[PDB]
Amino acid sequence: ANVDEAILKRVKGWAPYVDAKLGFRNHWYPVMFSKEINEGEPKTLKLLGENLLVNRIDGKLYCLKDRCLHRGVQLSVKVECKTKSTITCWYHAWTYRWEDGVLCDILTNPTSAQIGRQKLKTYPVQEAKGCVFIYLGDGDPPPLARDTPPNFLDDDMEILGKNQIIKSNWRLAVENGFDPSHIYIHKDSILVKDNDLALPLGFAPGGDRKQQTRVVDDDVVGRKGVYDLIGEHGVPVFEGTIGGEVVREGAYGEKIVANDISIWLPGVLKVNPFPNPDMMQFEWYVPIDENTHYYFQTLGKPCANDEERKKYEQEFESKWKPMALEGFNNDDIWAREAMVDFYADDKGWVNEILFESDEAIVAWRKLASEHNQGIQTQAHVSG
Amino acid sequence: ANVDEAILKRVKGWAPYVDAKLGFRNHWYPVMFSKEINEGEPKTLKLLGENLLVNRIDGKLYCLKDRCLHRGVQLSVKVECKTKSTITCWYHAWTYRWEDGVLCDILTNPTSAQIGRQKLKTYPVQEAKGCVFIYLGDGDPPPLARDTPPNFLDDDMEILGKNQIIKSNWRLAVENGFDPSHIYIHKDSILVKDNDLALPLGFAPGGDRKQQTRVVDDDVVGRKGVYDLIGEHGVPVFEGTIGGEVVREGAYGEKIVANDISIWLPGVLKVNPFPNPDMMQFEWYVPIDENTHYYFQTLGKPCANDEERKKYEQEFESKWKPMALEGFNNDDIWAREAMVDFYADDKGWVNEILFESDEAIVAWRKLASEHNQGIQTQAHVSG
Amino acid sequence: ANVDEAILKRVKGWAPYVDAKLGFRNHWYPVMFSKEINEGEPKTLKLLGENLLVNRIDGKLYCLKDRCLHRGVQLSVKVECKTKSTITCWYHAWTYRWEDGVLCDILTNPTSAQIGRQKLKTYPVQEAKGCVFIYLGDGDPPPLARDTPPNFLDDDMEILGKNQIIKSNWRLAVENGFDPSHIYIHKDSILVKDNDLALPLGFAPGGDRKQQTRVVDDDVVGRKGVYDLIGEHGVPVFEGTIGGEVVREGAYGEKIVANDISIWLPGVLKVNPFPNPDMMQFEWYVPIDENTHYYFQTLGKPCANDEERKKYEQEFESKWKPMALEGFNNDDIWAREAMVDFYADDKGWVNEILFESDEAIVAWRKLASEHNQGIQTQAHVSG
Ligand SMILES: Nc1ccccc1-c1cccc(O)c1O
Ligand SMILES: Nc1ccccc1-c1cccc(O)c1O
Ligand SMILES: OO[C@]12CC=CC=C1c1ccccc1N2
Ligand code: FES
Ligand code: FES
Ligand code: FES
Ligand SMILES: [Fe+3]
Ligand SMILES: [Fe+3]
Ligand SMILES: [Mg+2]
Repeated sequence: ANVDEAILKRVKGWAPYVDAKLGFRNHWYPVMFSKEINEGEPKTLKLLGENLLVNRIDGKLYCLKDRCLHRGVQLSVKVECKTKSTITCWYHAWTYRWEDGVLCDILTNPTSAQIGRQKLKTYPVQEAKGCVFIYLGDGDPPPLARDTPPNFLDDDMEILGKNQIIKSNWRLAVENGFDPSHIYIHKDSILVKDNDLALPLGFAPGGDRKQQTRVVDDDVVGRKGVYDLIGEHGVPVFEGTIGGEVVREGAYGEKIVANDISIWLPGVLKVNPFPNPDMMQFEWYVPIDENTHYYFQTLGKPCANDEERKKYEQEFESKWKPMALEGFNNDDIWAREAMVDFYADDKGWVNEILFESDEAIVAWRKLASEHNQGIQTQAHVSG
Repeated sequence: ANVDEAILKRVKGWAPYVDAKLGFRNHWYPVMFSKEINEGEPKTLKLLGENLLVNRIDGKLYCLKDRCLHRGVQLSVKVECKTKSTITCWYHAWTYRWEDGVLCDILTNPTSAQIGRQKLKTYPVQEAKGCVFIYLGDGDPPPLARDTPPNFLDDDMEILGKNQIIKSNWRLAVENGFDPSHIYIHKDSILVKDNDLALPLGFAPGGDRKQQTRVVDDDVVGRKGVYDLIGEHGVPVFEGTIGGEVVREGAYGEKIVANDISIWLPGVLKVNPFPNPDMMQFEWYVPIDENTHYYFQTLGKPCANDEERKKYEQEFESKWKPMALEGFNNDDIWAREAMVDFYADDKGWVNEILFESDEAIVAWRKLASEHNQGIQTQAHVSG
Repeated sequence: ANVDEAILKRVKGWAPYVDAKLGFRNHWYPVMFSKEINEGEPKTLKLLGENLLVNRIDGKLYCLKDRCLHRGVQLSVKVECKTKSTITCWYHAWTYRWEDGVLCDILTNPTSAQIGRQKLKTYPVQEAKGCVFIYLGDGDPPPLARDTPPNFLDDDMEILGKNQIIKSNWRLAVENGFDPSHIYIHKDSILVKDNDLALPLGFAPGGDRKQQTRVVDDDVVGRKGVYDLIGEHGVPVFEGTIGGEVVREGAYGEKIVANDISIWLPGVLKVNPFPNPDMMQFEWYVPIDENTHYYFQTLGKPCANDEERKKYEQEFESKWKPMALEGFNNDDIWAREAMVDFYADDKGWVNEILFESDEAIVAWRKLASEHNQGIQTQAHVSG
């Protein structure tokens, strides 16, 4: 639907994924943090190419499509919430219910036959771990848990994060994240030196192709992901060589991190432990449009008591956010951006030359092609 | 010619109008005020996607296409008017007559076989009511009166206004203008308060459909337009309700305005009376390109003599311009801009959901579709 | 390939030239000066649409395509030259030899089957007269002399130059350069006045179409060019008329310049003498992309010894660069830019109306169409 049929034919083994330029419909996605949206103060945003309005009403979140049924203007241009339960289009005063999208009133024509007989599209919203998730799909939504990595929703897991808009397609973000050899870019990181991480330059793989990854299609709440097991049989590269001469060494720190690395639909990486042995990193690459994503970073630490919680809050702000979420991950941002040109025309998917450590990436592409819950197209974006 | 055939065959009610992205060829359009162009001071502008040069020579206006026949440069990059009767291309000095566009000389080669054997496109130009009209069309022009709203050319009707370039397709401007229910956007206008206007929110129509409008396809000078009769038999709305509760009230002033609204080919709106009961508004939405229009506003007031004309002028500069043409219509500007996205891919025309107040707009689309004097295409712009 | 057949079929005689939007493959092009590329300090540039990296290693220049075979990033985003012989991609550390482009190492997996089995595209590079030439082509290069104008490579010819990026297609630049009537744009030039150059407004051509130019294909190094001979038997215009009336005069002067004007593949103009009787100007219009070129300007002066070289350089910096290469040729830059719109949709090639002195340009279009060594296409750029 999205990509020239010529290219799609050439990537048969994961063509649904190459097509999913705008992301995967019928999944939950994080778009902002709970505390960024107050009572009665609506926010606009674009998710999988659709402009959305989110409002907090009696503590509860609601999401309407930010496009009037009449002449297709964004309501956010001028928000007129004249009652608690409604929003009034600034243009001809079509008035919709936040709860169900129902065109309940037209102030400029009380007697109109459209009234009660049209519905602005709505999307479920759920708040969890101080994160706002929207189900960008059709019908009654599945549990949040299906579209979140293992442990994100654990009772004791405290979640702190950061969100920004990055100018690359979401998939370039995903693949960079789940790429075992890309850790080469992080070799001069501030986190690596100052927090004494053990970090190889990469891995010389071992075993058959089936031992590189473990596909998880078999989760009890219905998660779909791929674990990267290149470390299992692989030999870490700590002395990098050219013509058999050593020209670069990995970092020989004492702290062991990134034991498990996994990628889950709809596109969320989990690295454990990271950036410290007492934490995990959960990060989403959410489609905004074909060129843009929210980089939705979260750090998780199990906490029992408030003093634990408040201590973590403080470590997050003084160490982890600036030294890890920025320090470390800023290189991931540049790397994503640097792939834009080669994949901009959709030709990159066929002219790329992969090598052994990309097995993980390929397993993700296959996984994503088979278990996605729909492909967002221009038809979803338009009408 | 301009819009995907797939889109056109799904707007069979008014397909030529949806195709008329660059506007309609073979009509007169206003592009500036007489006073804005002095003797021997050529001005460049773009009309229906064509770059034009206008000049005033011995008080009379002339118009040439601003594109040399030779290497297609705009003459206006460096205007060389070396005799009153001619313009000389800065590049290789092909020299053309203003009056007929004939290539009469070439300074770089006076023996060229091209001399007297080529002609640069000219367009008729005529001034009326201190407005400059160009006949962007072919062959002999009709009277100007055909393409102007009734009373605009009355001998006592004094015209003053303002012109600006607005980034929306000309049709978005037109429909907004002739939209009985968009009046809602003006409810907190300073004009409405300080000039004490009887402006409602909107209307509940009365009776037949054919009855909401009056099509004028039968005007003696060949005018073609639609009058809005929504509230000849239709009840106007002053108290806007949601779930029975009044949430908004219209305008409570003593002056009755906008008793007759009409839209005329090629795209000019008459609002009578407005913004005061002794005035009319005549405003054009002139296609510059696919994305842009001149918003050529005028106010007309009958004046007996130049004394009453001075008073009107004072009242215009001091009151009506800042309060009406800016204050009031500034809202019309950002409303047009708000429809751009939805209509940009030509998909807005199939995906819009209209209601009863838009009976007027649909009649216009059909009027325009039947009675236009031609569709401007890229073929006219280029070749 | 690059241009629609609807157009190419209407320019028989020079359709390959019209197709050569990105320029001609399998020629040498100047891109920068020797002084600008230092030992161990690579630079990126785009030539014929392709991003390239140039390095100086043991004084010798090398050129690699600036696009990793792996995920198609530019290496130049973050240059890692870890030995004198190699460059290492910053992303996953694929390591390429400069000399032959072979993938000789990968620091992230030194056991990859990819090693020794892949080759990054290289191009030959060669320096002459302080200028850096890249052979943007396949296989083994011809001598550089084929792609330089005559006398440029002469033992005694001191070359001093200037280079900048200009926003027009390269062909618009060439055509303006070699256009015998374009001199009209130089009539108010400070160089013409202050150096008292004899400069007609143009030439009334002298007799036979077949003899306004001389094609050269027999040259000892296989150079391919056209000489403009309009001035051989042409009558100069010093008194330009409109309706018999003298409206502009040419520039009388002692100094006879530009009696020898030639254009050469791949796109280099020689004007001799210029801007003084004992100098000449060689200038290239080097395609960067469809919209953009390097305007690579040089002045040549036979210098017998160092006193001559040093006083030439004094003259260049104080006089010839600001008055000639900047003052005079600034008008050529605007002339090129003014033709962009007409040729941008490829329709200018069919809609242009030529006159007698354009014979020179047509001779060049046919020469170029006959003797170029390949058309650069999008598939050379991408894959
Ligand atoms: N993928 C990783 C492998 C080893 C160590 C750290 C990471 C990692 C963690 C968070 C974000 C990233 O982009 C990473 O590469
Ligand atoms: N082509 C020329 C003809 C007469 C005088 C000067 C020139 C000339 C020399 C160098 C660069 C240019 O653009 C010129 O027009
Ligand atoms: O949008 O504004 C106009 C156009 C310009 C001035 C005043 C207008 C007006 C008044 C009453 C009904 C519809 C209307 N359209
Ligand atoms: S555009 Fe929202 S009511 Fe008309
Ligand atoms: S472009 Fe106008 S005379 Fe050549
Ligand atoms: S993109 Fe260069 S080594 Fe991977
Ligand atoms: Fe990373
Ligand atoms: Fe020139
Ligand atoms: Mg002189």
